[PDB]
Amino acid sequence: SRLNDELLGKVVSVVSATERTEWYPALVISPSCNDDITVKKDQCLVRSFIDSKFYSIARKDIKEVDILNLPESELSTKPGLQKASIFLKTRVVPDNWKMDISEILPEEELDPEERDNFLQQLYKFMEDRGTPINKPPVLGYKDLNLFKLFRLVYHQGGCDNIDSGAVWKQIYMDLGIPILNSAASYNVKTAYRKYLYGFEEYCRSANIQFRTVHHHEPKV
Repeated sequence: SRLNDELLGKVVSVVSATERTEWYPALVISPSCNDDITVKKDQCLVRSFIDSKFYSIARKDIKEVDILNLPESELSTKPGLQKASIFLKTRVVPDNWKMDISEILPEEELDPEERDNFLQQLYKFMEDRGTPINKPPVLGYKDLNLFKLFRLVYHQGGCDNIDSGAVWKQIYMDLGIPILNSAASYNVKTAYRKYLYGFEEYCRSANIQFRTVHHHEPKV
């Protein structure tokens, strides 16, 4: 856990639990993204590039703190390791960390592709963590625009930087919900904590960023 902090966001090589000679590539992420797994000292929370699942691992199972300089023969028959190498170099999130946009189910979003990317990653993350999104989330008796909420909270400094119910009330208004009662502030805070806070912690510690939220590519 101080070990977790030292290795945060690294793509690492993990000894397999079922075969002491095999290994798998994994991404070190914040324990704050998963409430259902506990992480002690000299343990790390990782997400597997093989099965997309989360595991708490001890220092003895960290074969390498990186996947650098591996031989071409190693990658030739290891699609998980190819995907992990792409993640390290260019931050392309693997397909198996994404849910199909159809299994989840653009006029206002400036980057509707990035919005879909965001949603596919959030839904797969939520499933793999064990808090899957079964019903379309709702806020103010209307489907919740998850990407927009994420953006609004980011521009306020992230969930943990929000110190006022009045900030949350204005986020609720900035979502375009037309009727505000006295519970609006508490309702959007609670909805954020339920659907997005874990994903915020995960993406930040994973070094995953979205266009039109974290950065801008005007000439793309």
